[PDB]
Amino acid sequence: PKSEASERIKTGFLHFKKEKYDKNPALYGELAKGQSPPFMVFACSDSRVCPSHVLDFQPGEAFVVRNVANLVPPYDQAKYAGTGAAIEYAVLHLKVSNIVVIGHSACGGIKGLLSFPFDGTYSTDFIEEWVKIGLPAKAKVKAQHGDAPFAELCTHCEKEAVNASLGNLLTYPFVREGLVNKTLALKGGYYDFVKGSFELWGLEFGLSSTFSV
Amino acid sequence: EASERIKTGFLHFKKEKYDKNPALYGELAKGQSPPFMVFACSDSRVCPSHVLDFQPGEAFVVRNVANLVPPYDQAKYAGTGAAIEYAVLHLKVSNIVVIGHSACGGIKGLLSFPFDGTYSTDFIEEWVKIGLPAKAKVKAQHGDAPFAELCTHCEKEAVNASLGNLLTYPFVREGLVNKTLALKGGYYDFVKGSFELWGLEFGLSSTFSV
Amino acid sequence: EASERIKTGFLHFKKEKYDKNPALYGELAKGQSPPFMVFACSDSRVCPSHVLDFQPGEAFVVRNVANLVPPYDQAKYAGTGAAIEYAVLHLKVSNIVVIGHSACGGIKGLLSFPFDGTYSTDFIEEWVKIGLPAKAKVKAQHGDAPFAELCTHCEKEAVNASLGNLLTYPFVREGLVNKTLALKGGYYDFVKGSFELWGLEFGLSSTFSV
Amino acid sequence: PKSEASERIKTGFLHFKKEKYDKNPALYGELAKGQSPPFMVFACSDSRVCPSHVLDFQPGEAFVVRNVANLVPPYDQAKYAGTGAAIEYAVLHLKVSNIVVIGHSACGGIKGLLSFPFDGTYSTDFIEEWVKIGLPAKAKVKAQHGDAPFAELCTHCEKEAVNASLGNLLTYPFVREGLVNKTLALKGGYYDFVKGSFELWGLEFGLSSTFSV
Amino acid sequence: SDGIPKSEASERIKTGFLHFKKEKYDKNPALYGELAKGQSPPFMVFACSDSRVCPSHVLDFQPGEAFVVRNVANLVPPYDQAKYAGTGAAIEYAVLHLKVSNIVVIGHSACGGIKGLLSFPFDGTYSTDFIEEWVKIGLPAKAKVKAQHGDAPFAELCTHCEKEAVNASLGNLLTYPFVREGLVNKTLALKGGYYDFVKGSFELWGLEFGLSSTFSV
Amino acid sequence: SEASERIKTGFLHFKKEKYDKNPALYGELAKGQSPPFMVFACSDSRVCPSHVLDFQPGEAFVVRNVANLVPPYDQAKYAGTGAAIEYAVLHLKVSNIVVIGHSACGGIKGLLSFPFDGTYSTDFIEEWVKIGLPAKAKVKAQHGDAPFAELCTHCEKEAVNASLGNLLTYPFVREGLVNKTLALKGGYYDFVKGSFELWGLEFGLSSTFSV
Amino acid sequence: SDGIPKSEASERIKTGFLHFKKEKYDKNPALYGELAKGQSPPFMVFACSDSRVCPSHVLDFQPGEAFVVRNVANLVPPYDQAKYAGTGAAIEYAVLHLKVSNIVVIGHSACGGIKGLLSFPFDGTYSTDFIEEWVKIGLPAKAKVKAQHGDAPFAELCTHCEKEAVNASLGNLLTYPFVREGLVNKTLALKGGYYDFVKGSFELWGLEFGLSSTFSV
Amino acid sequence: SEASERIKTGFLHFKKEKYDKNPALYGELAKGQSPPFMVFACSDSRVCPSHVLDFQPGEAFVVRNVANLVPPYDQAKYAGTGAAIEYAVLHLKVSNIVVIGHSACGGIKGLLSFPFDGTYSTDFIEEWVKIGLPAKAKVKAQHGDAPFAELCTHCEKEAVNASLGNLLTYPFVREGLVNKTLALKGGYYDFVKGSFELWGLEFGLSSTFSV
Ligand SMILES: [Cl-]
Ligand SMILES: [Cl-]
Ligand SMILES: [Cl-]
Ligand SMILES: [Cl-]
Ligand SMILES: [Cl-]
Ligand SMILES: [Cl-]
Ligand SMILES: [Cl-]
Ligand SMILES: [Cl-]
Ligand SMILES: [Cu+2]
Ligand SMILES: [Cu+2]
Ligand SMILES: [Cu+2]
Ligand SMILES: [Cu+2]
Ligand SMILES: [Zn+2]
Ligand SMILES: [Zn+2]
Ligand SMILES: [Zn+2]
Ligand SMILES: [Zn+2]
Ligand SMILES: [Zn+2]
Ligand SMILES: [Zn+2]
Ligand SMILES: [Zn+2]
Ligand SMILES: [Zn+2]
Repeated sequence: PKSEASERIKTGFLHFKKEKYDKNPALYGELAKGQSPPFMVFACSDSRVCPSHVLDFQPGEAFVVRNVANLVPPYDQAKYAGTGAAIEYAVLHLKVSNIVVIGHSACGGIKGLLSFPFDGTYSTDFIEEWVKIGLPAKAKVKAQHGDAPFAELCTHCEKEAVNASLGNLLTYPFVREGLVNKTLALKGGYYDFVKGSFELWGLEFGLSSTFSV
Repeated sequence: EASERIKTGFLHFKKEKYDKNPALYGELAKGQSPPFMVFACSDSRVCPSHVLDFQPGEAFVVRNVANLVPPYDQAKYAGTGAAIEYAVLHLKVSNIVVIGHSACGGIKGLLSFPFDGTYSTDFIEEWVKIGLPAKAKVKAQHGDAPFAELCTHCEKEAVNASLGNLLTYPFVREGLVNKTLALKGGYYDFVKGSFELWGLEFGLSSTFSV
Repeated sequence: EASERIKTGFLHFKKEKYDKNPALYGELAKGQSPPFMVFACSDSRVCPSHVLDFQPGEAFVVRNVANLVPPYDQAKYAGTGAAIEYAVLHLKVSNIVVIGHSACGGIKGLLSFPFDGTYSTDFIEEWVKIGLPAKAKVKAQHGDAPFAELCTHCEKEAVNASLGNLLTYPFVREGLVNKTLALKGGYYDFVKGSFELWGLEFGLSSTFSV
Repeated sequence: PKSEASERIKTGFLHFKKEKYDKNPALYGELAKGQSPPFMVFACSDSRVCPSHVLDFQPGEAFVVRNVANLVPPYDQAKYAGTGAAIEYAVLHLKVSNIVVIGHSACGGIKGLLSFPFDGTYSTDFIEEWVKIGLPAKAKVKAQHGDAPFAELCTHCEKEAVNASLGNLLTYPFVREGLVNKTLALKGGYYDFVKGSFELWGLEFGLSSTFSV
Repeated sequence: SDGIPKSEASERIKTGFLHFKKEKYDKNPALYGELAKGQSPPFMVFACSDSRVCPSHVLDFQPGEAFVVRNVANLVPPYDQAKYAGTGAAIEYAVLHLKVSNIVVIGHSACGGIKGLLSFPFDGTYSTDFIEEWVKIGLPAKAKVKAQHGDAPFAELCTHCEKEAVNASLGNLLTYPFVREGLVNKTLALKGGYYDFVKGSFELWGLEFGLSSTFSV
Repeated sequence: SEASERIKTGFLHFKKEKYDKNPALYGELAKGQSPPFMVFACSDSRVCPSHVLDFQPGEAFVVRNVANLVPPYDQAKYAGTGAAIEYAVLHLKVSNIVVIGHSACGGIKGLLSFPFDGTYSTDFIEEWVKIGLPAKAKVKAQHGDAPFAELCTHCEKEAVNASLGNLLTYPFVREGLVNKTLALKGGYYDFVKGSFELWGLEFGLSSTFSV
Repeated sequence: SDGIPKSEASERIKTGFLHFKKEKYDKNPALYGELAKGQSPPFMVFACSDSRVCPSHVLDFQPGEAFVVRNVANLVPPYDQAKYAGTGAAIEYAVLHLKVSNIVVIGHSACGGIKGLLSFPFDGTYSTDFIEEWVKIGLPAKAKVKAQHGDAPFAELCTHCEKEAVNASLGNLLTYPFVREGLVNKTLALKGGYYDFVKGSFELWGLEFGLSSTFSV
Repeated sequence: SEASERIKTGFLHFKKEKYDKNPALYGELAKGQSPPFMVFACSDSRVCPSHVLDFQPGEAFVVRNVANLVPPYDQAKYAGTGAAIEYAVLHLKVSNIVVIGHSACGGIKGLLSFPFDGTYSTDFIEEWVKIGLPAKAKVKAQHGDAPFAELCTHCEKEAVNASLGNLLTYPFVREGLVNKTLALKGGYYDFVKGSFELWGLEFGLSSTFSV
């Protein structure tokens, strides 16, 4: 009498071990020495949006962070050491050259962001505390498309929130410095597993000659 | 350039998976009910979906530096607490597995940093300080053990600390007591290509009321 | 005045106890080996030695506001951690009982204070914030319950939170796993003159290593 | 098959309930309404020194704090909220009129204070961290009685440390204010359960006319 | 002056004001009647205190057009309420109260401040009360120039540093949250300029900033 | 870009109308500057000192900031201002420092309306204009009951007197005054009425006795 | 002066110094030769700036005896590195560097500062630039006196407050850790004094501080 | 108590030798004070101004502090100093403010030896004497190579000039100087050589033109 879950784990790793790990001694021979991913990714915890899947990332390719609604809070050593550490490690230690915040269709996190009043009353332990990061995004979307159906509405808010997060990335000095030296780039993505579509946008950043006389 | 890597890669998944399983994703798109919640490190070399061959819809994944789970704190650790509260009380997962791994950069730091009042990072030390109880233990039970050994002990014991922290969340304890939730610790050694798993038992029983 | 209260009182104990048990204290004076470690509130109305009729040498007692046990933190909670580490690893106690009690001033505060960023005390709120997970739970499961009820739920659930915090100490977990240590929560209701006790089960078991 | 410990607890409370609680309905009838102890006591956790015993304190008499080596750390909201809260509650909420720090013979805490090097190397998780509060006391005693036998030595250090703690009480504004308004008094005690003796000293504090011309 | 002394400076000031009054103020009653009520400059300019580079003249700015900050080496330090409040107050007032739409930082040829930045060792010893303390804001630009053009002749170093310093200031404008919100909201644009009065030229550049989709496959 | 264009246009106009038509002048200015004036003036877009006093290139070393304020000597907090005074006074060796205030100054308006009671509602503005608190205190003590508009005019002028006082906290400023190589003046430009007032400051030190 | 003007103030200063030089300095070569090398005053004194209460005269203090602080109402504010650094620097220098053994705070009769403390409302409105701000240090003493002697006549209020203020300052000396360590180590003693120049009297009191056994039964 | 005794003795001596022997004088002083001087002097036990300048009761309103420093006007940080100047100048209406520095001043020695490089090793001393940084900067620039003892003398005198400059940041001080109802002077007492130097400060404002 075994644990279904435990077994499910065992059989999964076994599959990985023989089909992947073993059939690629070259790869894991190096990966065992260190990592050097060019990407750092923020994706939702949501079971349906594994980043390694949707974008077919191979091992050693992307340093990943997954949290409720793929939110990137602003720089704060007392309230957001978790996020700050991942960003600081990825950008300054692994030297990623890209940061991508990926939002997705039907996000329960975003949906709660829209549904919660944020009028000083909380019905959750941490959820509201955490989704508040996207309030700006919610204000914008709600003010702009105030009469848009919730279904549509959420879609707008899922996308805006990525920009908000992107906006928050700029509160980190080492992120800004990365953009200045052009050793870093920031991008936003949107996965709609319903229509099975993907949208990718980015941040234009750099100086440009205007004229000389 | 990298924007292409991103298109091609998504195109691959589009045809090779999203399509080749219309009845699959056609269902996923309708909602989610994963039985697992996984805590794994952000290291690009240990994507849980790769290491445990998870399929979309199976696990709600939280990935952070050194796969740490801080104790209950609404002021300092909302990120974590939010995921736990969501997976447990909303998605209704049945398991929470904290997976540590060999050659963890996060744990390596925890080991080198002195935590004597001086900090040389903006966030890194603040974060991995969560694992200090594990560092304290290992250094007291395996102080004269080779560094490589120390790291493994700390990585595994760090998982244990995180399992203990999971027990500071009322709704995690409640789910354990109702046997609707199970806690597990894992350890992936991508060097020797091995994997360990262990279970945690937590229960409460009334003794008497005079 | 009060200096007298102190002399007379000590004189009483001198003859009425210290002497009337020469073979008793003659032994105590040689060392201590208490089987219990008790966490009870500083309230003058609940001295554990009175409520559970403990005799000198039976229990290593830690008394603080609202009998709270914060999680492992060498920077903010050395007082607690030191007592636990001493009782567990040095005196070798077998049990750790956290005793909450009715009409707890400490818990009452925890309930009234908003913990919304504003503080009106120097230490009081900082301290009882430890019990927030308990406040969160009770307010979500018994929000429309009469205040008196709420307090009792919070007092008992605060004990549970503290039991969970005890599990963030590696050496407490280790002792539990070796079955050399047991965790218990108690609740003294000096109003109706009743007492509850409950036990906590914690264990770890290996599952597999491929 | 019952738990010895559990049973020991049950029988203890039962004894209390019938012999004490019941045979004093007057007392607990009031005590159930609130408390108002005139004392606040700092005693060692040590099983052999229950304050309620040694000084025969009755319920409602003393607000107690027990910790390793009955140490009173100085005012610090980040490192010592535990101590600060007890002192703040006792002094400002219960209005105690006395604070007594009681040291005792053969204190493992003090003994460790003396035995530990405190040279930047720690062999404990919290013990050394916590007993350091008494370093001043240790310096004094050690410098003064450097050649005193450890047995004797410890005794000196157990007593000095109380003064150190007493010294730390003065770092709390509300304690100082209490002494200024004379609504509070500070005392030190030493219990020697070996010879079964008790020493009580206090803090002289107040203004006194010197002369008028 | 028949024995009575005269202050050249006071007289110069009086002559100048009367000239402005006659040739400009009095000849533009519409303009000045409107400016008397408020200002809505579309530009905020940072230029050097140097007496040869008055933005008014060089870019022909008219009264009401440019909210101007002038200091040694036209430097923009990073956000610091304790050390750089004058700079921060100017940007905060311009961006949030006057709602300017452009912030232009202009460096120039033969800048004495940039020359000091390059001439000073910044080796732990100072020989000025404030000059070194201030131009240290440009150390990062000095480093870049020293690395990229380490063998170049001093004068060439200066020109390079004068321009790179402008870039370092633009970088520092990004440490101001209200500036970032402006770029994000597309209500603000940042620009760098360079005035060579030796040759008689002006170079202008800008900061590209903004989201732009790459694909929706 | 409408803005880059405005900038493009402006320079070309300067180039042919001023620059190319004064080769002798720009030829000497290319070699260095020796302006007789250092001028502090508000950043306000309506009070450019070049225009108001018709200063020509090479005549005035200019500092412009919010409310034309001069903080007292402080290498830790007011390096920007100190660095300009030091450069002007010791290196370019200006002979005059003129602090010019003006009608309807927003900085002074803020100074007069902010409470300065512990709470701040700005990130830097209040912090900066606090420099003017002594002028606010004087005005309120002597004209406290006056309508706000008058209080603004009084405060704008006293704030210049406060800055002149702060210049005297720079040792090299005191020394130039003592040596008669430097002069200090305050100015007030009213762009509503279209007027200008100038006043001078006298400062000296004299040995009395040594016994 | 035959037409040449003379400064009374400068002359008063010169006359006074020459007098001190002749009658004191020159007549105490031993004393002054020793003071020229260092000072070791056993007292630190706080007295009012009031021109009528110079501690030198009133307590006949000789040069080298008392490190003195004089300010409005002889007030000792509590420890504050940001608001009260002058007071803190004097106590720190006296206690830790000069190692004085006594700190004496002396109040006095008809103190203008204490009169203002009592006359001012402290109702949210100020009418002074600094006077109210400073004497607010004595608000606690004003409260005590107003409570204990609320019906007394104004003058009586002042005398009470002048003395109580001294006590509030003694209380504030206790907010200084180095002062507390001194009392504890018995290397420092605190005293309050009161000088009535109307009647011609002096009252002195001290702070009792120290551990003292009660029993060893 | 040896100390209370010393204090007891001293007063009685004052009582019969000065107080009782000058009934006319103390009788008027009991009615109020109108000292023509306000004096800032060091707290140092060797430089009591009453002794050094032989000031009699009723002649000088005195402020004594570490290094006889006068910070600039700041109601938030330097209320103690500001309150004394305001009382002396506006209420007692003193006619002179004299700032007196002295040989071998410990405060100046600290000023010259502390680094003021971000780290402090005192709780208040460095904080307070930083007021003198401009004098330290001047001295180092003009006498930087001098032996420490000379640097101390130079800095002690320039520190008085710095305080005189800070007095000019009090509006009511500028106004008394302008109105000729107040005079400012610096002094230096050398108790090693036994000498005294006095110097005066001249300050004024004059209307130049209004057009
Ligand atoms: Cl976070
Ligand atoms: Cl977190
Ligand atoms: Cl604690
Ligand atoms: Cl504590
Ligand atoms: Cl600045
Ligand atoms: Cl500045
Ligand atoms: Cl002060
Ligand atoms: Cl002050
Ligand atoms: Cu993944
Ligand atoms: Cu007890
Ligand atoms: Cu201009
Ligand atoms: Cu004196
Ligand atoms: Zn989602
Ligand atoms: Zn890792
Ligand atoms: Zn309680
Ligand atoms: Zn003990
Ligand atoms: Zn320049
Ligand atoms: Zn203005
Ligand atoms: Zn007085
Ligand atoms: Zn001195």
